[PDB]
Amino acid sequence: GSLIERINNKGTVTVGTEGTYAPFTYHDKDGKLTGYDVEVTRAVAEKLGVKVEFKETQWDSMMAGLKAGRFDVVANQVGLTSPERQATFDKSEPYSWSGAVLVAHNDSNIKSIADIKGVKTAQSLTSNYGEKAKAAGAQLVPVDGLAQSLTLIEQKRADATLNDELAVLDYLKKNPNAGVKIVWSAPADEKVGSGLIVNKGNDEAVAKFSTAINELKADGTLKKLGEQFFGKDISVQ
Repeated sequence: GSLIERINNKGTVTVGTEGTYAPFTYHDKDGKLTGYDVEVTRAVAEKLGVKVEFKETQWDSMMAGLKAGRFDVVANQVGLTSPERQATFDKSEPYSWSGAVLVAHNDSNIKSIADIKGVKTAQSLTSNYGEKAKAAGAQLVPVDGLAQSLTLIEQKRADATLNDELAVLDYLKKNPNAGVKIVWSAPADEKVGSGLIVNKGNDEAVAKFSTAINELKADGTLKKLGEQFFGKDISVQ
């Protein structure tokens, strides 16, 4: 039947997801499809009493796939920030929130984006966080990426780096040796929220997904899933 009918009649919902992007949607070492985004969707499905089937495809196919009706829903860290994409898709209540954070040495007293004006700040010169550092008046120290940026902070050849909350938390959880720490996080209004994406004209279906999401937010489940994949609740804006 239609999506809302299948949701209401304990039917089957199809979800597009990449399966090649840890810790969001990936194959664990036994082969199981898991990750933050897959596990949220499994718990949402369980709230609505619906069965879920994941359809694994790469990003560019995922979206055309959704629009073309190859699945009902897409789950893949999609914030849908572009006004142009908002005219073609609807997004549920977000089940996770990410934004810029500031990382410095364990010995550091930096606190804000103001504290790095003129400071040595490790970034890739052509990355979106490079532009942010340079805009904030930082002295850029060139690296290729996150691991190299923290190596430099460890060696004291840079004092700070700007990057994404969830990339950083994922790195610090796998590398607890770090010796570095988040000293600032963008406030709520600077954060981007990821949600289940569906085609236009499914308002009743989205409301249900949102409602299930909020249910999972309040009964503790999203907090359990954030702690498992990131060491933190990532469900709060």
